[PDB]
Amino acid sequence: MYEMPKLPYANNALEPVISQQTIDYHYGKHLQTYVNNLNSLVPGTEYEGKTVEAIVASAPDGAIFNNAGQVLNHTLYFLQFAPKPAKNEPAGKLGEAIKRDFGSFENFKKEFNAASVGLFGSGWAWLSVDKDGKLHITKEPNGSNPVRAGLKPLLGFDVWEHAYYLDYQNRRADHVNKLWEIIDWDVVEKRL
Amino acid sequence: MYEMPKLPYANNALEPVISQQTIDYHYGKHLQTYVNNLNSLVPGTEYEGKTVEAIVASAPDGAIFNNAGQVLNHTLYFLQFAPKPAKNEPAGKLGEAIKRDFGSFENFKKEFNAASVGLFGSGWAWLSVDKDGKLHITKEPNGSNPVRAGLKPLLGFDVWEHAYYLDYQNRRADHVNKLWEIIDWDVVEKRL
Ligand SMILES: [Fe+3]
Ligand SMILES: [Fe+3]
Repeated sequence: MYEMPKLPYANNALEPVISQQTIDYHYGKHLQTYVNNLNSLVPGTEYEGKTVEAIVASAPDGAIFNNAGQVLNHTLYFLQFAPKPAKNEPAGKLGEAIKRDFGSFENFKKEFNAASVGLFGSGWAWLSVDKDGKLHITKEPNGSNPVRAGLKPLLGFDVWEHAYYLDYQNRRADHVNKLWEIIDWDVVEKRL
Repeated sequence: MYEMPKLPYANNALEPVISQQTIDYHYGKHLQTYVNNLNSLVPGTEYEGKTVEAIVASAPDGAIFNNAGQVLNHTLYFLQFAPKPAKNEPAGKLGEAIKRDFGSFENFKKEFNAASVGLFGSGWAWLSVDKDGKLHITKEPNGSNPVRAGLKPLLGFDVWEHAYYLDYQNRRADHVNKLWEIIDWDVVEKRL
């Protein structure tokens, strides 16, 4: 019932920022496994027939949450990138909210990089919006996603080692610095 | 105060099970960073003058515990391996305790592999002994180590992706299966 999300670009199209090798493993093996696992774990449970978002919003810690969170996180992650983005910062309401909540986009980038690099272990740095329009940076452990806390996820950096280890090894910060160049802000803006 | 532990073998000596590349990054970069961080974080705190082990036993969750736990974990990890072990299973008191508590060494291996593969995200599978001589398998998240719970750690498998990603990518189970052939049971026995 859960299917792989189609990439809007070729597996090597994010080069030189993310290698084809990383996309091949990260999308083709890790995300495939999360989808496979979710399909294996939901039969016989009331989570069968639920969207990944509904599961992430409701399930306690466990294998189903872990895999549904990872399916949601990776879907949002791969689909927020483009080979050659038209713009390299957000405009519109998101641009305005970033100014309001972080002072400037440049300062948001600093804070978001810091959260990404500071997360100990596996997880995700997320920029989300709450139901009243305020932005939040969160460190989501392991497979967690801000939907659990009732936030709407906008931009997610995967800092599981598999996201970067083939390209950057231990140098997480060097990886995170490069991601800005491939963010499709048109997609991110429309998550508000 | 905190120094890198001397490796008892050359960086390529665990080949073909663990590559030189993995030792170069895992020991030379990851463990170096954890030791560096502990040296940066501990001066001027209640932890100054304490051994790594004492810190792991006493510190609450936070950056000091994360780094001290990882120093302890990795120290025990590297020192429990040898290029060409004389035997491939424990004898003596350890051998007897494994039979007692797990039925056989083969069943211990099955349970330990299962704990290793089942740990979601970053962490460690640990075999430890309690005050009564009973053995336990624990899944320690992130930088945790059984010393916190007053258990004495005997054998630890690192299932952070950096431990295996360069050699096995996503195939953690295939990595864990190979570790058994480089365990130095002479060292592990003397931990009991
Ligand atoms: Fe990932
Ligand atoms: Fe490690």
